[PDB]
Amino acid sequence: HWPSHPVGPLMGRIGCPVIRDPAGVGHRLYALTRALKTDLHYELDPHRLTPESEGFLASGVSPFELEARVSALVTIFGREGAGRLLDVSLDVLTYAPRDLDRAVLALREVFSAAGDRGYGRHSPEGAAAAAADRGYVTDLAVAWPGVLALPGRLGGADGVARLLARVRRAGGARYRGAVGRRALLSEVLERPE
RNA sequence: GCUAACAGACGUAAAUUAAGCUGCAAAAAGCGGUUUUAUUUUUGGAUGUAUACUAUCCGACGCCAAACGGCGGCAGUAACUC
Ligand SMILES: [Mg+2]
Repeated sequence: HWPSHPVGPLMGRIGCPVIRDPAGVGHRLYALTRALKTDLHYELDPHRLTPESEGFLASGVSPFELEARVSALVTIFGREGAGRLLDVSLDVLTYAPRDLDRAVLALREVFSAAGDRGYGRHSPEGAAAAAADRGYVTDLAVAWPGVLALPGRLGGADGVARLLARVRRAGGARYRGAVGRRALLSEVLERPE
């Protein structure tokens, strides 16, 4: 069902085709490659896939669901940002579009660089601040795919983890520069778990 | 005219974070005050709002004080009596 790169390099990364191989892995891989080819030039070779990519390949996801997922991923993030995000860690495709929308909106609320913890600068320069907030959240997602797993802790504990990082030295603007340069949120999320 | 009226529970409603503006003496940090926001918790009417809700009366429709509730006597006047 996949005359292409051999299964030997792919059986060591994906243990999903042991059970639901026939229509499942081949059609989902073909539809995902076509769904990213119809996007802005994404190849999606299967070698980069990690064993945590049981999602988007498990028996029960339709190819139409993958088509909606990639369309929602290039709708929630800009396709230049979505292409930069998908260059590293394709595990973002595992999330459902509604849950990914919820996590991105919660990240935009807590990490709002425009104003307060509330979504500052509601939509001339308010739209400019809102676009900067979308850029900041997509840059954090490019830097770390694990920030999309915030609702495992809570939608309201993103601020709690951010202050657990915040209490050491100074205020928010220094920390938006600091957290974008180093992954300080991973220890805070592990401390919350 | 809305946290409505009306009907009930009655000795009185507040709990946990977050952001902002801050302030005190001070060798590189602690505790606060105030405004806004988030989660709860905040009985029906009502997740309603004067074309809506409640109360009272008449009980469709058709034709000519809509609050309790009625709406007098005396003794005579019209070419035969009355
Ligand atoms: Mg009236």
